[PDB]
Amino acid sequence: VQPLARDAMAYVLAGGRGSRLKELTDRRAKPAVYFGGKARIIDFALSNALNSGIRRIGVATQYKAHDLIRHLQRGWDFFRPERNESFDILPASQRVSETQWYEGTADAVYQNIDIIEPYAPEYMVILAGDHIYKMDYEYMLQQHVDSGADVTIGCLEVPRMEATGFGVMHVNEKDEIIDFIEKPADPPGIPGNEGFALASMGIYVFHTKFLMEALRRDAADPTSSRDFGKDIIPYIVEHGKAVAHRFADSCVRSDFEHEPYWRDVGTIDAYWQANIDLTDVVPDLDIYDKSWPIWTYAEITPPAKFVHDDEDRRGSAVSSVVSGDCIISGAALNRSLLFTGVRANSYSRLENAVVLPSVKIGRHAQLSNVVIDHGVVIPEGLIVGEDPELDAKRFRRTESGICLITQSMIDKLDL
Amino acid sequence: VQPLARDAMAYVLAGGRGSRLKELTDRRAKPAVYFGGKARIIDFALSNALNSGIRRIGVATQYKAHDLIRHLQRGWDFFRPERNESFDILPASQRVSETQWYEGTADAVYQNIDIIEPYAPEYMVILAGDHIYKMDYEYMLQQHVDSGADVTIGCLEVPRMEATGFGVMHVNEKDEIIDFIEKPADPPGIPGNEGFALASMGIYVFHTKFLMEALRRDAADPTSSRDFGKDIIPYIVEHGKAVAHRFADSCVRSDFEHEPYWRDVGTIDAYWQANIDLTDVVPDLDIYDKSWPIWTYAEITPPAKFVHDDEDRRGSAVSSVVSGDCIISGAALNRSLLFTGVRANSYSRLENAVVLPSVKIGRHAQLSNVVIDHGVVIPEGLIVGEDPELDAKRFRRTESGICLITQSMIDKLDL
Amino acid sequence: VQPLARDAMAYVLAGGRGSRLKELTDRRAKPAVYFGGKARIIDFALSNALNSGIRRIGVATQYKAHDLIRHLQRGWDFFRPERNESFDILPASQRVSETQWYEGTADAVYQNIDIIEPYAPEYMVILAGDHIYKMDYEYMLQQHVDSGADVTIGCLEVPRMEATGFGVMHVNEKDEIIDFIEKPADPPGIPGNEGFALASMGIYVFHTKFLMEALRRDAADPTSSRDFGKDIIPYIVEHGKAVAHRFADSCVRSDFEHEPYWRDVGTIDAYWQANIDLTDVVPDLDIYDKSWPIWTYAEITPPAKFVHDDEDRRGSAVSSVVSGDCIISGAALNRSLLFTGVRANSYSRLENAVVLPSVKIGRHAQLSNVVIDHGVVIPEGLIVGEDPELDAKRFRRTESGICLITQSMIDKLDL
Amino acid sequence: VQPLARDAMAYVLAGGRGSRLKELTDRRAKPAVYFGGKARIIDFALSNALNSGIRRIGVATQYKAHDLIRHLQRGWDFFRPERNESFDILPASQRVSETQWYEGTADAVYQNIDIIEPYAPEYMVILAGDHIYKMDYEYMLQQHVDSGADVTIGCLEVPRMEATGFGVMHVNEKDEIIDFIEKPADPPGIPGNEGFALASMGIYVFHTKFLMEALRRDAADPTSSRDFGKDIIPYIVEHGKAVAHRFADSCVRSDFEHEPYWRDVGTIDAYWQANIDLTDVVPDLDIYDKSWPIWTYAEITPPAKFVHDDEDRRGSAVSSVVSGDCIISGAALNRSLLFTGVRANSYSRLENAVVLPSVKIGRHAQLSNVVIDHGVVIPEGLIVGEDPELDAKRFRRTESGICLITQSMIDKLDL
Repeated sequence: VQPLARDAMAYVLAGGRGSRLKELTDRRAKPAVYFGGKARIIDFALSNALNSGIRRIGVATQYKAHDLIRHLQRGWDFFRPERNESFDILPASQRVSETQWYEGTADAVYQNIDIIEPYAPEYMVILAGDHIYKMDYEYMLQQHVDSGADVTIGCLEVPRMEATGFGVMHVNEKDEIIDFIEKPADPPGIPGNEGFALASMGIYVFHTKFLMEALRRDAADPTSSRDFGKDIIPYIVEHGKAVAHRFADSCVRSDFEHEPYWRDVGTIDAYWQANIDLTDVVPDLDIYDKSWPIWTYAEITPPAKFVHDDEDRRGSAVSSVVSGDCIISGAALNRSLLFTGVRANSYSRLENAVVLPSVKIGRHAQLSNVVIDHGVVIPEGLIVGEDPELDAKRFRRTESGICLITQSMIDKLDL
Repeated sequence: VQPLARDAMAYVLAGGRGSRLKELTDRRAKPAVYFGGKARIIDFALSNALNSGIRRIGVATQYKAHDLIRHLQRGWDFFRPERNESFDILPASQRVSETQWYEGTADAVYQNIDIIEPYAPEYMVILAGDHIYKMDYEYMLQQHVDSGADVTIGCLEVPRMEATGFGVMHVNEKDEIIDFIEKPADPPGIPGNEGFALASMGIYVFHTKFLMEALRRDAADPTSSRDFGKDIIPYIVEHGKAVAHRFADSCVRSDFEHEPYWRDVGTIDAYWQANIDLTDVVPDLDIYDKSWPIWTYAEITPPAKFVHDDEDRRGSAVSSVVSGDCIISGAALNRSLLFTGVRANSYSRLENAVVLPSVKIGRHAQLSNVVIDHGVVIPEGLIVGEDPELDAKRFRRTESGICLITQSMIDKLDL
Repeated sequence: VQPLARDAMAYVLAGGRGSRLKELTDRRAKPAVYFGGKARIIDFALSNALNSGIRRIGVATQYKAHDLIRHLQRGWDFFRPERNESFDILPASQRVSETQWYEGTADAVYQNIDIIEPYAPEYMVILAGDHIYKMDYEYMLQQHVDSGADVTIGCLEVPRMEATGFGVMHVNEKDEIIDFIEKPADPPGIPGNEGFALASMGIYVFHTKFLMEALRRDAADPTSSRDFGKDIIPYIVEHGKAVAHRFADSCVRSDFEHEPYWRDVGTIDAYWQANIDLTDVVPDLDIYDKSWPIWTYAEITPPAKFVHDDEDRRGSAVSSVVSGDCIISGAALNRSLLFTGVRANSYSRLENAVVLPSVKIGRHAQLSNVVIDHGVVIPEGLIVGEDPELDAKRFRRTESGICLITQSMIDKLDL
Repeated sequence: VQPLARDAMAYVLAGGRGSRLKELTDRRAKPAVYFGGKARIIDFALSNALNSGIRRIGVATQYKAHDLIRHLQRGWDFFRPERNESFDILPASQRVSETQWYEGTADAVYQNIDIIEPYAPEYMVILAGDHIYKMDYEYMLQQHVDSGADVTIGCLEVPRMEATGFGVMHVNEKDEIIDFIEKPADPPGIPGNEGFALASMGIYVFHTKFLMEALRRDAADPTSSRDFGKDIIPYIVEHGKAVAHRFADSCVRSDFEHEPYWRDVGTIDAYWQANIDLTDVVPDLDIYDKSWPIWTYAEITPPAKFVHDDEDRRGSAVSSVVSGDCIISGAALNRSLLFTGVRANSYSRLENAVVLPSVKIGRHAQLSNVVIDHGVVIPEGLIVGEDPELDAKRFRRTESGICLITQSMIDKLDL
């Protein structure tokens, strides 16, 4: 009768460096990266835990975490322990530690068992903090207890050619994991649906007591790189019972989302695409869904403003999404996403632009196919997107032609 | 040495019905009317008290107060008594009286004395809750203390011809009030500067013990209409000492505000004018000023979205202010201010439009010079601002061509 | 799979005057009556709904409810609509109704249908807000959906002689209600257990749309006194399907509670008894339980302090419960419960005393078997509990010897 | 005109080890040590800034301050940047720096200049976060700007023999500092009263721009140990102007505090004494003063409970302070201070005991003249305070007879 989320703790691995996002993550961990206009990536998993009814959340942090920790401290500040709610921020440090960082994703939980055991949750819900997706974890929890599994693993149903870039679960007709393979050149297909392979999401459910014993034996193992995907999980698939849970079963799909939505935004192109796709008439991700809302940190902000309408300048946005506290003053916006605080000045033009918070666009600048980092001041008259070899020498530029622009890159300019 | 605001409490009168605002205040008192894109009228006085350092606030309410009380409960909820802050909502009901409503502005303070005296503030700052202005009440506090006045009155400096519609304080050369005239045909000028008269703002400062003793005499006097402006203050001007405080000395002007800003928005024209002027390139009210911020009730909302760009339709805003959670779908906005949550659909057009929260504009509608009430659903193809005689018959149309449109007006059409 | 409480709105009936509490409810509704040392009575129903996972709460109050509304504003202020939470305070008022009073328990919901319908909850959980008990409403929701009932009713299983003051359900083989009798002088008994009767808790579960329709039918019928127990429920017992849910199946019992706990505290004796029993070594109600906590309004308070220890006076408490902000200054406390903020001075003695917040006990006063109302100042040397005839003349005194003491009574006296 | 606290940023140095508190700070920084029954030491300085009107607070901690940072996250969480409030937690780390450690008190501010300067405060109020005192910083701000000093230094007026442990400021008739000597064996006195000497409170006021330039002067000097007391303060007395502000002018004294109160509880003796003194009839520190309240992290806790009263046992507290969620089960308490959550079981005795949160006293245990660490479980029948030689063998014992007891010592115990 009782929901099992009542007795579960969500534990979010938020130590991801996000290496292939390059300078976008030079001073932030990937879970702290802005997404979608107002939120950060970490907010999806946290909101899934919230919307699912989980009232104890732990977040393990690591690489360049001040920015993530501060966002966590003020967006996620409303859990009250007297109501059996908790939100613990757990950066690798010198606690019982006194040895720098976490040795791996399993160590990120092991080091904080002293936090978990007093709460005594019945179930642990391990989550990757660096993906955008909406999911109701109570489905996973019921499957796990109904199946008698030692671990239940969330998996996407992906066409097997696309599955080559994934950790792939080899499943029988009972959906038991009979093998796990890192990045198979030929991914094992699902029995009876061999065009698709199951791609591990990095979402794991255990009984808390089993997991604590498993972490402890892993910690005593010198062989171990102290990682779920490489050490913990392969052990269970061999000598224990590992079961696959299908994202399509638990994904929360608004009526305006044509398929289960999940994005890794692991490269600059992917990050640009997922943000820019929110400018579509019918986006893949419905940021207007009220049924499974995404909480994040937000401030009371003034509204967006458009000024100037003369022969030579008009402030306007077309096929764009514009956040609060944006002043579009004689600037022409097309197919662009502006986060909070942006200032675009007269005669500047933006096309195919992902513009992070508090950016300033100087007069006469013209930019196409760009990601502009937080707080960048674009100088007057700057042109991006016209000359590929000039843009490549000045900025981080993808093969497909997207330019990521940081303040340090601007600072090095006078051509 | 100590700032006097520590020992002051603000008392806001928010029973004002907004009569000449007509259907706009049929379902909500004037202080609860929306202004500027996000806030409500009452948030200005409240934010003034907060920014000036006043830690105790009471608000007297009366006429259709549910919206007002719901706004105060949800937005002004962060005061903690252990920190010697308080925020009291004081409607009229079955208190220590128990039958009817408040008898007047002074009665609205006298009925709730049992709440004031336990706080024992040294100063009462009496404020009207139905005007838009920014004021640092610390200046008025120290003038009252240093003047020995029984009451210090906030007064606007106004060219005499426009002072004919105000309560006007006839003042001497020490700025002491020697008479008070309700709407003088030829308002007495300021001595030595006879082009200007002093218009009462309805802002009154007292020592608390004097105010209580004065409120009790008024309550005893069965001939009193139980009002500040017409009973109490006319007595102190005669037998006591009343001193005027000039708005210009304490007004908080942004760098981008060309003069002290104060608006009553008492008419549909004044209300339309004050909102629409926020679409100016240089507005008189700088709503982006961060040095004296206006607090209000706000929720996390999605950003604003502009969509469709073909030969028949383009979603976009020009010379316009658009709040969050607005979707401009193939609609063309110009010189318009949209509060939060508006949906404007394909082929619709808005010009000189003040659009309150949650409005839906049907496809192909075209509206010019309008105030659209909260929640109104505009039917497909509706035209306003083309035929004055038809517009006047369907809705409330001002002397100047502004149409106020309410849901009940929309229900009556189709005949 | 999904918890039923996700789709429910708890609607708390908090209009009840509790007239048999006499002077205890003269200046506050019964749901605002303090209980247990910190909380108020309404806090149990509200905490039950919170702990059961219901995210939408409405509370119906009267207009004699300034105390109750202030408590809900300050204490139940942490719901955010963006997270699909809502807390609605619904007093009887002139919203779109003109009249300022609710006709009865059914009308208290009918008048606010315009609030419930936009939320569109799948289920309504109607609760009486004037009882002390702990209950997991998810059980009742699951029974209501699986039984197909038109209304499920929460029922205490009690000996039939004590069922004589309740509304009682006669019920068949499968716990379906075949008849409802109001205070039967000889109540019907359960099949296979005709020694016990099922007495109505005033807790009702409906499918939301059924309830709205039934609430509309009832508002039309002028025979109806506008009540759930008198009108709505008996209607459906006859014409529809009513099923009883037994409190023993969903009561939340701490390990230190020997049976399911529900109390009415409808008489002064019962109120006194329920509070004083908390000073037992093993109380019936475990207020130290963390698994089902009671949320309330609380402030940071200084600790309790006991002072003086000479031949004449000792400040200490024996077999007693003492709250924060309490100074027991040379006073002797035995089997007494002190709410927050009490001051008891030298040579005073309290025994069997339920002492509400902010009470002051003057020196040399001696009080026995009393309930002392909020804020009462006891004069030095007052004796209560030694002279039955004189206590009776001077205070509210029960048949059992408990004296209720209000400030009104204290003032009336020199003898 | 305006209070100067509006333009001030309080900057709290909270890195101190508190080494001569020994095992009491083995895993907590000194500012995070509990004091008074509920608050922690850092809360006083923080509350001073809040009650003084300062709205921007910075707190420098030394990296692995997990208990301190968690305290600030949960307790000091109510500052909203949209209202120009800010509360920043700044641990020594690697964001724009990389040193892993703050090289001194000056370096603790220097490293976070990039946080301070965007706020553009006009004044900096540098505070030591490891002392217990109540002070209104507005008085010190007025004097700093009225006197034109470069630095203004808070100082206590103390007898010279007791000043030998402090940084001492030699004064003149104008209270201008002529020299600063660290720990003078024979301290200079003050003109007109040479029985006393000015001891540095470690509180400094600067004009923000002077301080920034000063911090940049210091960093570029390899001679400097990057310390406020060692380097920057003496620099200015010699070359610039430094002026003494005397605590007695700005200390916030209750009606019941017989002299300005300040403790640095640097020893175990001092810590014990300052806490046990709150058990007095007339304590030096009035923890019941509601006019300069101490804000802290707190939860809704159950009341305190005293149970059992036969000839074998009696649970009671005499001349003691007992916090919430304390259960005194058949335990004898006298002149003891109990923090929240303490459980004392039958036949146990506490005397001259300072008992930190969540301690469990086993049955038959009898402890005298102790400080018991957070969360310690006292074994059944343990005796402390009867054998000085044995107690010294098992615990940390001061010369004066005070035993400090941690769980580690308890675990090492057979005899």
